[PDB]
Amino acid sequence: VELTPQEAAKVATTRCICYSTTQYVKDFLAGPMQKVFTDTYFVEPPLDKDTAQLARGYDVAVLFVNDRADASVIKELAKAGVKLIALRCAGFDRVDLHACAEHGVRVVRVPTYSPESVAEHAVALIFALNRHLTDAYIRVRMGNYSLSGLVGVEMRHKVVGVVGTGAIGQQAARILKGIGCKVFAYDIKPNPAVEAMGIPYVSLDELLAMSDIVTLHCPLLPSTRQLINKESIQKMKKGVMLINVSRGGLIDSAALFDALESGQIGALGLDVYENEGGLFFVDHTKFDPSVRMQKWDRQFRTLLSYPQVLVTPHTAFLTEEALNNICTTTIQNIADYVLDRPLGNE
Amino acid sequence: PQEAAKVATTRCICYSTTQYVKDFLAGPMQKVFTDTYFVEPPLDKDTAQLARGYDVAVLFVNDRADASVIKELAKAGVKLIALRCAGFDRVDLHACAEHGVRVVRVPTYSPESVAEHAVALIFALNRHLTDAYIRVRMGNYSLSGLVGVEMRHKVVGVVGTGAIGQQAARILKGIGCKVFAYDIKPNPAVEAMGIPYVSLDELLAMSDIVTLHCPLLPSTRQLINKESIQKMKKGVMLINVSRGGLIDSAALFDALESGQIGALGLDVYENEGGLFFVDHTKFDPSVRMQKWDRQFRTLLSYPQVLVTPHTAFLTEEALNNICTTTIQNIADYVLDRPLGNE
Amino acid sequence: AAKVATTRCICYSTTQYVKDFLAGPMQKVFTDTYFVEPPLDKDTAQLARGYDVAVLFVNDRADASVIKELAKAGVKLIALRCAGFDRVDLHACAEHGVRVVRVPTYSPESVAEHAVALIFALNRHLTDAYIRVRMGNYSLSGLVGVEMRHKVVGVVGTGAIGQQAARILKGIGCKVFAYDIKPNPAVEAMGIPYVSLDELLAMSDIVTLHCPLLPSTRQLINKESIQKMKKGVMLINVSRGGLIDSAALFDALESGQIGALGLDVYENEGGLFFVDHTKFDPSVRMQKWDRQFRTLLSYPQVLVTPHTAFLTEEALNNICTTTIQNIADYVLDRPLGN
Amino acid sequence: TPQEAAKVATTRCICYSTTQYVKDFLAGPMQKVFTDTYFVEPPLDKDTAQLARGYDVAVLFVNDRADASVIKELAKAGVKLIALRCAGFDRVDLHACAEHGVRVVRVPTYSPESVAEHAVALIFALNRHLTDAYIRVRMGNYSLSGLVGVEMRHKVVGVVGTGAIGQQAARILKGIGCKVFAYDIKPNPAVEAMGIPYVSLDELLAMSDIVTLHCPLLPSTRQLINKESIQKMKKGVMLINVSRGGLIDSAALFDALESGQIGALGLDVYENEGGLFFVDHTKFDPSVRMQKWDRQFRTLLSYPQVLVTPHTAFLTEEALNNICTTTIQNIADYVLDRPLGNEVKA
Ligand SMILES: NC(=O)c1ccc[n+]([C@@H]2O[C@H](COP(=O)([O-])OP(=O)(O)OC[C@H]3O[C@@H](n4cnc5c(N)ncnc54)[C@H](O)[C@@H]3O)[C@@H](O)[C@H]2O)c1
Ligand SMILES: NC(=O)c1ccc[n+]([C@@H]2O[C@H](COP(=O)([O-])OP(=O)(O)OC[C@H]3O[C@@H](n4cnc5c(N)ncnc54)[C@H](O)[C@@H]3O)[C@@H](O)[C@H]2O)c1
Ligand SMILES: NC(=O)c1ccc[n+]([C@@H]2O[C@H](COP(=O)([O-])OP(=O)(O)OC[C@H]3O[C@@H](n4cnc5c(N)ncnc54)[C@H](O)[C@@H]3O)[C@@H](O)[C@H]2O)c1
Ligand SMILES: NC(=O)c1ccc[n+]([C@@H]2O[C@H](COP(=O)([O-])OP(=O)(O)OC[C@H]3O[C@@H](n4cnc5c(N)ncnc54)[C@H](O)[C@@H]3O)[C@@H](O)[C@H]2O)c1
Repeated sequence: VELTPQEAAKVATTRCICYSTTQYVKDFLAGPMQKVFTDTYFVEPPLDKDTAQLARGYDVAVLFVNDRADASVIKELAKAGVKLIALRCAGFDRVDLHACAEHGVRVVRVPTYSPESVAEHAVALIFALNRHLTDAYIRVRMGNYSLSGLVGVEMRHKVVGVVGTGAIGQQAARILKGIGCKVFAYDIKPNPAVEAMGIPYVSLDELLAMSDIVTLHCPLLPSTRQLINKESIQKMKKGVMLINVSRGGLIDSAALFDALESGQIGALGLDVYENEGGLFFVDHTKFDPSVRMQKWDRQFRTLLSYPQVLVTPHTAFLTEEALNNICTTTIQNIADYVLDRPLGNE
Repeated sequence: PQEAAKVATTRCICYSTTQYVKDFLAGPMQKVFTDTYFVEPPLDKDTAQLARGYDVAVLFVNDRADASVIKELAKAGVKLIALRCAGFDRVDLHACAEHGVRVVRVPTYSPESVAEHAVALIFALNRHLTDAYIRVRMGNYSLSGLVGVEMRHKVVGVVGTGAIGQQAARILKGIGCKVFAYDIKPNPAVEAMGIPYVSLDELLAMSDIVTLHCPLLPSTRQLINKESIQKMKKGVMLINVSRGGLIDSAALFDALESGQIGALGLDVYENEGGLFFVDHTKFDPSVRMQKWDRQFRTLLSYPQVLVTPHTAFLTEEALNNICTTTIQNIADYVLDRPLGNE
Repeated sequence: AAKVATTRCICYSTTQYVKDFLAGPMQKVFTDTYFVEPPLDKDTAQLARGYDVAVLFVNDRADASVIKELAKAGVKLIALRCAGFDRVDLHACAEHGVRVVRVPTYSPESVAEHAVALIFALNRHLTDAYIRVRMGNYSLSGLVGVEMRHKVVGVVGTGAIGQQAARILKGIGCKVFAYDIKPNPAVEAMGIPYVSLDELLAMSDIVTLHCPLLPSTRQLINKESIQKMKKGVMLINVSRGGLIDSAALFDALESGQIGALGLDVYENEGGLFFVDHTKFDPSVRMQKWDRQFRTLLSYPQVLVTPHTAFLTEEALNNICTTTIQNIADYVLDRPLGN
Repeated sequence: TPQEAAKVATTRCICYSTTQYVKDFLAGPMQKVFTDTYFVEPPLDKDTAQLARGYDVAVLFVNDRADASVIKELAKAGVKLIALRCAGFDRVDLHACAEHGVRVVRVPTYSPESVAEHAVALIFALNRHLTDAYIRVRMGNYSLSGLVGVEMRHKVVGVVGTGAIGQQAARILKGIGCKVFAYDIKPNPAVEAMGIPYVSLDELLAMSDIVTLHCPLLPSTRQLINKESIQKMKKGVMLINVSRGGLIDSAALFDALESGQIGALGLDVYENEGGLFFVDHTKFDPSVRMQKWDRQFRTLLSYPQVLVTPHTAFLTEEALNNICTTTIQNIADYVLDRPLGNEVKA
């Protein structure tokens, strides 16, 4: 269940190439990998058809959500010699699995980030929004120390709907219960851990009607898609703070502006937005504005305009503790592959 | 009783009425008092004659009084000062004593507000919410150096366990932290949560996060200094939502740069006189240079520093308490009831 | 000569800068001068009770209701620290015996140099650079700028300010062209050609609007004329928001048809400009929220200043001294002209 | 040049520090001339020099390392030519290149208009408080205080140094309508023909509303601006420096800023730029940022009347074109065995 011991010499002969190695990937990943693998190539640019020829000679490609593997790039990784792709994340969506089947490449993945990391990020948003912390930081940096219109709100007895009670939502429910909020939950299947905290399960319509704060933790499924829309928003409680760290597909962004301007939605925290492909995990600040105009998302940039909206760039999973897990699971995954163990993260 | 008809005839003026003071306060006051004068500018000698017919002056922290303004406020006729805050410190009770002017005030903010704000600072710093917000607004959606930290199993020292420290201890335990406390007197609501009381030195040595809730006393002045900081745990997040006097600000720069203090949240800074509760951006820079605080401005420069402008008390709920305590304060004064607030 | 000194003046909308430039010179003349921080409406007009002259600004509105309360308050004169009388009615003033005076021109170098400052800031991405550097991003991408030296610049409108804009731009080294119904001989003596608007729109790298707002000029820049411009054009409007049809800006920004935009003015400034909306709760800000304006501020190649083109030591001085002379002339029964 | 183009095309070129702007201005032109061109995003090290294996010419920038040790590894990689996409050779070791057979070529001049227009840019922005204005408008503060600006038309402007760049600064500023005065050890006949008088340094400092530094950094010009000379200036003076950080003693700035002696400061440059400029430090954890933290620079950025750009005065479409075409011509001449002339050597 641990060490190698010297089967590690075999693991060490594995040659790993890692795409999209940005500063944080260097910080958490590069160090642990070179302790195990003798040869590891860290490529800063993402993975495409032009940087896939970079992988010639390597056995395994380490990838992230922003890296592309569709049918064209899988063919040149297979011809490069890499027979395993390991994701440092749990998203496999952007990889083509039908292409991997033809080319013999096996893909392994990290199914779980540490659930406290994500749950605590949702809670961070609530606190920031309640206390208008981003507003105040900026004003104070400019040298505006006046109090208007920074007046905030107490969380202590507020009613909190937790939508979806899986691993992360459970953590959200625990934390929000501990802050002292009155917590309610909705899920298709009740979580006994949540019930044992004394948080009642109610129907979704009831949860939307009674909540000061609603936090989305459910997965994105056809049944959950645009859970928040023009209709369900009119069912919520006027002034509601809506938090989403799960999936952008859970919210229909078009409906948000009217709801915000009517005061129907009083506040919005988001770690996610419905179309993030090409948008997130990119610093667009580095491109000339004429080039930024090519992929420009106007309704997103408009959304960012509101003082009661707060958006982070998909950092809810991004934590020392979560990265450590991602790293050790990616490495255990490399080893299981090379040592012929059953993978299970495939 | 219809003593409210006696109460209603009370004439009230409030200084330093900014937008937020209008919102929470003016509405509730005119429900009670028939004649109510709201002055946007603060309290001085030149705006004390604005108080010439009124019975009671409602005041704030950044306002005065001097020993002397009690007199033309007195000759204005106001024998009562009603504070919308808990500081009477900046007014002298010795000048008011001579002029028959009585001092009343709101001694308590709802302590969850203050405690929850300290928790807000901790969360914001852990997750780089201010860095993240600004980048996202510019169109930088990249991840480096937004990497945060989990709070769940971290060790948190609460320094001072009075009303606000109690809520802070309570909240941080509910979140899952390992909470320790220091105070002269253990708070039994805190001991009943199974939070151990340890020595200040032990608490500084073990804490990942230290949050100061003690009052400013000679014993606690510059509690945090060059010496005590070296007693702490490398990388510590220090939070001060109480009094600027608890920290020796000069000592922060070396400690931030060595990594000894890993992050700092502040709702208070030691010299707030003339600094806080003013929007300095409305002044030409040459006028700003006159009161410029160089070490405060340097301090804002660090990415791991987060400073709010004394907003920890500032909440719907807390403003409500203040309002209703202030209105009860006016009423008790008028009806010759005992004040209890002074 | 000591008769003028006896004048009693109230000034509405006194913010900090109004204090700095104005109150000092005024109290050198008039013995009693009342400065009210809040603007002019119905309710703060009774503050003018007894005063003979009220000095006002653009954010102050005087319709029939606020005019009646000052009139019975006693003020027979309104003096503007600005050139707009638009928000006041002159027909109500006719009925209540109150006369309208104003400062009709700011120092045109101030206004023109501001248009030039906008061009320079956008060319060199100064706002981007400032903020990044404040954050500690000292990297070079995507701060790459543009030279102004040989660029083609259209000046639309040749009056006192456009003249200065033309002069400055020629001195910078640009190839300057102009459109106006009346050629300005000062502009022609600089060897700047007057051409038709279509020709100017087709050839300009930088187009800067200096014409007044007239029925002929309204939405001068619109969906159709924009397609007549040169792809990548930098558009500057320091005159009037009505000269531009704002709705049309977004597709054109996004198509690259307009490459950059500076604005000191926007078509709907009513209730919007000269207010710091950040002192309000967001639930209150949502009431006057201008979504297309907030969207517009979103673009990296857009730069908007809050109607500061006139706001200058020199221009504030002119405004002050013309205001003091307007008051004096009224009191002395001289012909106004303002 | 047809056959010479095929011979030039056979050149193998590697470029270090290829960030977005280098891809934009450089890569396109290079791939039209050289058949094989390698663009590496990280800067040059001892470790990234091993990337140059097989390559003929390394294209480098001011931020790239050639100290005595990396020249050793580039030599053995096979590169005989180093082309700087810049005019600074300060960081390359020419004593090491001499020993290892490596020749260094360079771009000695950017368009002097680009730089001169940048200083003028700073002047306008500060005069009109454009950075303050932009930020407030973005937050939704549309109020006028303390944004009040100043007219440039009749102001007295000292230009210090009248070379290619100072000459342009003088031309532009006279054109704006300023009364321009100049100082140089040697008068520039083009400046005199603009009708701009030459005065002593003390005379210019005493009379100027605006001082703009364009002289090179010399033992005579070292800390030209210091505690003493600053008290000779005119109270409220705006100081602009786009030339060299060494011209100003940064310690002296704070007292003068706070006393009002220096009324405003625009800078494209600062005294120790090494490891500081051309890096985005926001990509690092704050704890790593604390290692090189420059307390006095960060403090300087705190002032409302100070404006700092990150060495962008040369950074222009037009200037980069000069740089690209001169660099490609530098390569071609080398390949075609022509006399170089942009060669720096020891
Ligand atoms: N850092 C980030 O922003 C990031 C990255 C990747 C994933 N995520 C999010 O984390 C989520 C996983 O959270 P988890 O750990 O708690 O997973 P989980 O499996 O443990 O919990 C999911 C729960 O949702 C419930 N559910 C199923 N259908 C539903 C419906 N129609 N309505 C409501 N609830 C329903 C399930 O019963 C289950 O209890 C992902 O789905 C994704 O949303 C976030
Ligand atoms: N919005 C703001 O930022 C704001 C405004 C006003 C006041 N405050 C701060 O909040 C404080 C009040 O908090 P509170 O309501 O809980 O008051 P409190 O009286 O209930 O708590 C004070 C506790 O500190 C203890 N104490 C006394 N001497 C001590 C020592 N040497 N060391 C350690 N502990 C000691 C006391 O026994 C007491 O239990 C104020 O003193 C002020 O510092 C903040
Ligand atoms: N600080 C500010 O931002 C601010 C404040 C108030 C007014 N303004 C603007 O400044 C302007 C005043 O500038 P000015 O001193 O140069 O005015 P001006 O009267 O002296 O010149 C206006 C010129 O526009 C010309 N013109 C008339 N119809 C035209 C048309 N259809 N097309 C093109 N040109 C036409 C006129 O012939 C005239 O020569 C105001 O009209 C206003 O737009 C700016
Ligand atoms: N993007 C940037 O910010 C950037 C990049 C590279 C270089 N630069 C600057 O541009 C400079 C080159 O400018 P240039 O093209 O005009 O070269 P230049 O030779 O034509 O200008 C320098 C002038 O200063 C004069 N001079 C010499 N000693 C002097 C003294 N003691 N005092 C005053 N003046 C003196 C020289 O005679 C010369 O005329 C570089 O030295 C550098 O400072 C800026």
